[PDB]
Amino acid sequence: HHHHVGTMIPLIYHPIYSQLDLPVGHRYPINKYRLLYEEIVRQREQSEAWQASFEFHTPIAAELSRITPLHDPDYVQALLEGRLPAAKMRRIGFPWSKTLIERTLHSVGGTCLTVEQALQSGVAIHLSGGYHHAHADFGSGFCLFNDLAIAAHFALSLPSVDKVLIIDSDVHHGDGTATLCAERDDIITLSFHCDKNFPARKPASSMDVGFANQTGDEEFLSTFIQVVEMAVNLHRPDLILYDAGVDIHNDDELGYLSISQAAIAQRDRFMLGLAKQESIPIACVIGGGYREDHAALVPLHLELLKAALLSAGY
Ligand SMILES: CCCCCCCCCC(=O)O
Ligand SMILES: [K+]
Ligand SMILES: [K+]
Ligand SMILES: [K+]
Ligand SMILES: [K+]
Ligand SMILES: [K+]
Ligand code: NA
Ligand SMILES: [Zn+2]
Repeated sequence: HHHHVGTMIPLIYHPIYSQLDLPVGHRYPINKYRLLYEEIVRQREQSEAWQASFEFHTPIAAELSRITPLHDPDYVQALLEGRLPAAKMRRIGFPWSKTLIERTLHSVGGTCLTVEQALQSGVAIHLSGGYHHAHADFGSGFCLFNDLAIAAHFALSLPSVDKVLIIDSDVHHGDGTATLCAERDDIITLSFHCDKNFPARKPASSMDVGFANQTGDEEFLSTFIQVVEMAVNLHRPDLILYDAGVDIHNDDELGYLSISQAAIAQRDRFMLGLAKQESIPIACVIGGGYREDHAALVPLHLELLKAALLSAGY
């Protein structure tokens, strides 16, 4: 820790993240997690800087006591037992399986580990997470349990953390996070999103910033930068949870924004740079992204790690 000149960047990953078997043609790009992992492994083999600056951590599955402070026990139990009503499971958008549940529990564990590591090192990245469409008593939009809200509540149980700011830059409104955190004064929610993307009903975050279809780089970046700087100053958080979803990209198959890969890079560089400048721990999740070829998401997500490498210089 003090042995390192510069900052070591924990990366939290579990092989179960892409182990879920989905039908060909399923909307969800399940293999992106493994593909991103494998790219990072190649980067580490080919670069001393990548090798020296990143280290992998494996999470343990979250215990139920981590999840029921946020989620209704009856909802949780229905999912654990494989008896959630069919229409509600279809709204989540996956077939039920034991592996789905196992994966979700590990990933929730993973976002929590990312918080622990960010507190220790300043910055940590979860190679999954961002399940912002899960509410207390129901799931939706590929989200069963809301890792961001769970991790924020968990963080507040730690001595150093009295205020958490969740900054959600995935193209979709963070509706589940908004409803979960509405009554918690110590968790502030900020969402940037495309108005015409899911969900149609957008319960209020602490602050919501909506964009028109085909919004471009300059508008998006200027707004994101200035709003985030203000939110950090206003709330003085002890921890930032940052959802770096790449479904804002121009070529995303669901999102309606026109953001370039270079602007994704600048977003990430600004966000990580500001956290380091202000000495605020930042726990990142990679969030969404929709491409039929799951590998096409890899370079977009990799920009988050390229940002972290650059900020990780002494
Ligand atoms: C089986 C893994 C599913 C991961 C879900 C990631 C976030 C979905 C919602 C979004 O794109 O806004
Ligand atoms: K798979
Ligand atoms: K605390
Ligand atoms: K969002
Ligand atoms: K709140
Ligand atoms: K798009
Ligand atoms: Na709220
Ligand atoms: Zn999204």
